[PDB]
Amino acid sequence: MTGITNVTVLGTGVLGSQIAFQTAFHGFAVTAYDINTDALDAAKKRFEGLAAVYEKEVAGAADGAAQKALGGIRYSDDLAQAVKDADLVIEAVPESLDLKRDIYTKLGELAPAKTIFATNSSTLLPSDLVGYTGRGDKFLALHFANHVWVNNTAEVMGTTKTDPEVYQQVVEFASAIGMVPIELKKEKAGYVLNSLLVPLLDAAAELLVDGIADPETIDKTWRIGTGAPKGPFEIFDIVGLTTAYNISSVSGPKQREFAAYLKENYIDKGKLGLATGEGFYRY
Amino acid sequence: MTGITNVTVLGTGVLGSQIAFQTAFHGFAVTAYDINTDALDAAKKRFEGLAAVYEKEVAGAADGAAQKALGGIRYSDDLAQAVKDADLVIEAVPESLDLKRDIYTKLGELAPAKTIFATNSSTLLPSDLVGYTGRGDKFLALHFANHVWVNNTAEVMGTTKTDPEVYQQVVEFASAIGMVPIELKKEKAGYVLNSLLVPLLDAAAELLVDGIADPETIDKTWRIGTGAPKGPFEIFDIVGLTTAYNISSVSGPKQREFAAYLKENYIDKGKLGLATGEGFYRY
Ligand SMILES: NC(=O)c1ccc[n+]([C@@H]2O[C@H](COP(=O)([O-])OP(=O)(O)OC[C@H]3O[C@@H](n4cnc5c(N)ncnc54)[C@H](O)[C@@H]3O)[C@@H](O)[C@H]2O)c1
Ligand SMILES: NC(=O)c1ccc[n+]([C@@H]2O[C@H](COP(=O)([O-])OP(=O)(O)OC[C@H]3O[C@@H](n4cnc5c(N)ncnc54)[C@H](O)[C@@H]3O)[C@@H](O)[C@H]2O)c1
Repeated sequence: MTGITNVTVLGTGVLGSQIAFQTAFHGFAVTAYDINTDALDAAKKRFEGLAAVYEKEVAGAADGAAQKALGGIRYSDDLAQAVKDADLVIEAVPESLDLKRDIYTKLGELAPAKTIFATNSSTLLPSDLVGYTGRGDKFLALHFANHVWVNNTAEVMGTTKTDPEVYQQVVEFASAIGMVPIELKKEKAGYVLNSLLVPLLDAAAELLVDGIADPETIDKTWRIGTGAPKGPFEIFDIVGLTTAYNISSVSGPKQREFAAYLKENYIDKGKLGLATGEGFYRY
Repeated sequence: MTGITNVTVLGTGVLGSQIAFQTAFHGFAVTAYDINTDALDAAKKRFEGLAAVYEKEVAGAADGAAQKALGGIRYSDDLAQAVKDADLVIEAVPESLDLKRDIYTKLGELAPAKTIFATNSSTLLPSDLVGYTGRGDKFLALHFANHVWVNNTAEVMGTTKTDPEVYQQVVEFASAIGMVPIELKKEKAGYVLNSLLVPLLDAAAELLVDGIADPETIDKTWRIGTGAPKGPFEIFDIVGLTTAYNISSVSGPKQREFAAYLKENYIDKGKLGLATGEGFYRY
């Protein structure tokens, strides 16, 4: 047949760069798109960093293989040229409705008929975007996790409009780039992982904010009770407290009470979690 | 000082027997109370079984130590005699409000002033029972997990009335019988562990019932995403599907929809989980 060969990634931020690099590392012809030459310069820095991480952390990356993947990546700040022969476009632009709306409007026009579109969006449903694409049969979500080389799940989630054959092609692509395809059958805000994790972290937050128990007690209870390696608060530190704060602040009232607790006790003290070396725990 | 030495366990069922045995194994003077001689005969069978499990599974139980703990246990079907010199009474009678109400009414009268009372209740708050005890300062919850020798958490949870010194004595007792004391500061339905686990299992159930993803997909997502050894549905099988059914049937509407799903697809087919060798998974 034909299969996916040319992949364009829109956006070269934290996830955009990991997606493009993982994809290049697995032999696909990757184009990295971003808005201007300065953004593309930064993208190149991220790729060089990722090549270094892979050579130390990823099977098969040693002895120049990651550096070769680095060298094969194409850079473009011209959307029309970036997607001109694209089999797959993975959209990883900022989590902005209007910004994504603008992109898919243009993308739908500029991209050849064959091109499959996939959003990496965490908070926007593909149904919120499918309209702006102009090709609902070729639109779906392909959702990655930060540090794709280790957290290698790829959540595949389409709309009722998505073409079954497109879906399966994206599933095969995901396996081809070393991911574990997590196949959703219907749209769900938060996909699978976030749908499972948020309720756990919310329950932990509630226990803390209502003064039922301290973080350490809550965590050891979870590790002993389920055999899990890390408790909810260790997980908060990994997620990053700034991130947890933002998410909780736009959630229910109990979670908003947690946000204030984070803001007062951690964020305002510079204790942001694993990143700064200290959050609920000191590292 | 004095400390806890004489412990009476009320009820010799699944948890009553494990509590009494773990306590006897750690050198305390244990009396096992139950309603009649036939119940006490069954209790003795459970203890003999537990001694066997310990000798294979528990450090220090080999070479007759567990058999010696077995031999030291006293049996009583006379409540007054059973608690006559009790320092601690652990209540593990059926999860029946009126049945527990009846017990604490009598217990409060028959037990010497020194006696601390602790309920192992999963669904009834100590505040729902504290009134019937007559000694609110000496009443609190000490909540164990099935298979106490491996899941060795002991959740300690009192009322506003509970005496701080009693609480700490129960904490020390818990450590003395080889448990990890999980100290709650305020009453909370479900203590810590259940408070964390139910929301996770509910979210998994919702994903299943609404047809978002299958059990296997949901489980691998959790294991990969959090590094957990077992996913929600593996956990359901361990909990037991009959149990999950009962709990879900008296929960919210989404959970009740899950109960029906369990009833139709698993319970009615004899697939009850780990116990029967097959639930969501085949073992
Ligand atoms: N950050 C995460 O952990 C995470 C997890 C899962 C999914 N995602 C999703 O990925 C996307 C965000 O990516 P990120 O946060 O990893 O990187 P980022 O948000 O830090 O970077 C955004 C990229 O898009 C570029 N960009 C900015 N404006 C643009 C525009 N107008 N047109 C095209 N590109 C533009 C930015 O310059 C940058 O290259 C969102 O859909 C987000 O929901 C992020
Ligand atoms: N089963 C669990 O996994 C679990 C977990 C945590 C806490 N608990 C709690 O422990 C108690 C239930 O114990 P279990 O389910 O492990 O054993 P069980 O319920 O199978 O056995 C109940 C024991 O109480 C006895 N009993 C019956 N009527 C009595 C009465 N009228 N007066 C005194 N004793 C009576 C029964 O004969 C038996 O000895 C409840 O408080 C329950 O919430 C159970």
